[PDB]
Amino acid sequence: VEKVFFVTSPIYYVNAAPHIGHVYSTLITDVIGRYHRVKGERVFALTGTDEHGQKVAEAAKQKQVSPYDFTTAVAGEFKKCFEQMDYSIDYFIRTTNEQHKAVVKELWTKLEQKGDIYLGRYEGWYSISDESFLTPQNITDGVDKDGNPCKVSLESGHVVTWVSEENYMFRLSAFRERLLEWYHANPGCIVPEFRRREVIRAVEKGLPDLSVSRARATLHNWAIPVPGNPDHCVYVWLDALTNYLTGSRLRVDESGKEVSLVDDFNELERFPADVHVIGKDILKFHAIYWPAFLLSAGLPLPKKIVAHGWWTKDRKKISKSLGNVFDPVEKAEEFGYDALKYFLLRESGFSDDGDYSDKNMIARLNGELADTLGNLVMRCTSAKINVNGEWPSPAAYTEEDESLIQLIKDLPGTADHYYLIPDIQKAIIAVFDVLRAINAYVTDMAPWKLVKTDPERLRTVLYITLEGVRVTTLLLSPILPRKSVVIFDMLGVPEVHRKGIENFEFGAVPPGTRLGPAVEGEVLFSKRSTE
Ligand code: MET
Repeated sequence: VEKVFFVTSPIYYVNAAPHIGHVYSTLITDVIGRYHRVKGERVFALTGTDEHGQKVAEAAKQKQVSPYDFTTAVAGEFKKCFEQMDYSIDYFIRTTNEQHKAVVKELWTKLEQKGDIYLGRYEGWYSISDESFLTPQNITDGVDKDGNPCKVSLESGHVVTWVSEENYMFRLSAFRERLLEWYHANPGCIVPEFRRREVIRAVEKGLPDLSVSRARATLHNWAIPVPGNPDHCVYVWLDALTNYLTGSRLRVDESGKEVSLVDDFNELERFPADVHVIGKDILKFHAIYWPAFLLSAGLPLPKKIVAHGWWTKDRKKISKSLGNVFDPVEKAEEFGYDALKYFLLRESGFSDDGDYSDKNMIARLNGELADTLGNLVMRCTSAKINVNGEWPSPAAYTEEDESLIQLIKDLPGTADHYYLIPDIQKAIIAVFDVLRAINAYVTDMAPWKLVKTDPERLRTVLYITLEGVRVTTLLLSPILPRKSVVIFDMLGVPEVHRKGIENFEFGAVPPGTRLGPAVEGEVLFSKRSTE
């Protein structure tokens, strides 16, 4: 199936300003998208904002402002932040969009016509802040904003409230067996593996039916009305999840503005998502509810859901009220955009709750980006070493030459598999393992001495080094999109050879290609003061 590769981030609540969690999720989405574009594939990468619900409307009220104005402003803060982060996302969706509402109504009607929605009751706990229904086993005792006894979510720690309401219910219980068939038949469909096992164990135990509407009053009328019943509003999560379907059906103009909603998803060849990127906090919605809605509606299911962990800073929770902030724009202005991206993607795997510190950030910047990558680029482009400023024609390869060539040839296959899991950390580590071997080869060969001693031998060492740098940089370009261009410029790699699987091959750039011009004080990654 040749198709548009469709990758998504969650759409974020607009109750507060964007922070590291949103930036991270969208980064991962962006990297996956970029990698597939460099493979030469059609890509549609989607992100946005989740703007309805009690959470958002009550946040708007605290600030004493209309929900229309509040959501528009905060959505604007998200757009600005992502523009500043220099992502390459194809569309930013908002759930207040009029075409999104039409798609939600359409999906609801499908579910209803399928016979999977009935009028019932929910009587139980609810976390407004997570917009999540909870069983008694998922709450415990805690303290409220006044310091008084209350109940709180075991999963999030936020305050829970008891809801008793006549609600439209989705027959989620009837999808147990089909969901288990889906997990078993596609054992790569949830990453990482231990989260897949978590989902299966939960669904094995049994699923209750799910409330998919609420009384309009309790939502402060900030939601999508239920088709055919104006007293009810659609559950914010059914509304939210549907953004993936809406996005798959929007034709977007050059300005990034939506201009048209197609009737059928096949028209645009995006749906279903190849990868949904999410935080672990919202796994049940994506791995249980969403596929259940899709099965009911007769829509195809996503290929992969990847769920990552939560960041801390200096081994403590990130929080403004606690005095431990982590502003990614600020840190990117301080250490560099590509460098911060690298750190976030290298420091932690999706299994882990990563930790940022300035100490570790500086260590990775100095050790990997500067000492390993940058130093190598300067060596093979130095006029002291590469005296003719060009890709030389290699002479015969020794066994040591060939062991390195083999590593370079194997790298694209290895990195590719890792990018497709996806496991971005392992893709990076694999590339840097090859960079370290190129460095050690260079140190071993001492090309600087070969200038005087054996110019022929130098041609060989230089060519292998240049090509190793080109291939590694190509595979890092989704992670260091700005710096990869600087490197290719320095190497004089023609535009055409900067993407496409043809250029994963060793030897794509011919001997005789000239290096890019030099600039006196130019430095690729400047080391930062250790303190
Ligand atoms: C359909 S993804 C919705 C995610 C939700 N708005 C959140 O921030 O957790």
